[PDB]
Amino acid sequence: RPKLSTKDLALIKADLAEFEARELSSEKILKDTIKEESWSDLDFANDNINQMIGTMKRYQQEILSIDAIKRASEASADTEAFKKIFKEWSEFKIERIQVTIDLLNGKKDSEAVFKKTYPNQIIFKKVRTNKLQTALNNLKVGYELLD
Repeated sequence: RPKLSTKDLALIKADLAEFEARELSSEKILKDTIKEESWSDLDFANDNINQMIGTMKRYQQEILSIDAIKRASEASADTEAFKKIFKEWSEFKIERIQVTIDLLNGKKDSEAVFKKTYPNQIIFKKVRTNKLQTALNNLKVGYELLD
């Protein structure tokens, strides 16, 4: 009978926090690079952003690969629904950083894909994050999303 153990809840909560912190660092590097600060040329941006994408992807996969996350469809309603929404939330947040660094390298393929895949980016952001909060809440993980 697959259930989210206490350890699993702890790992989720720890991982979310680290994942949002990486989101926050990408943001600073991205702003400094758009603004063209002297320390922040495009090699600097690419080296650091690439690191943060991979770190972000690890947290995402650590979470996605908790046994009751993998077998979410045979677990409580609240658990399944957490899986689905954190997958869409985490994906968008990562791809959005990928696109922005792409753009700063004058690549446009991923923005085109991005707009096609997220037709309504603001409603999509507001919405996936609102339902992530509520799914967390329901799973009794006292984590307040930075947004």
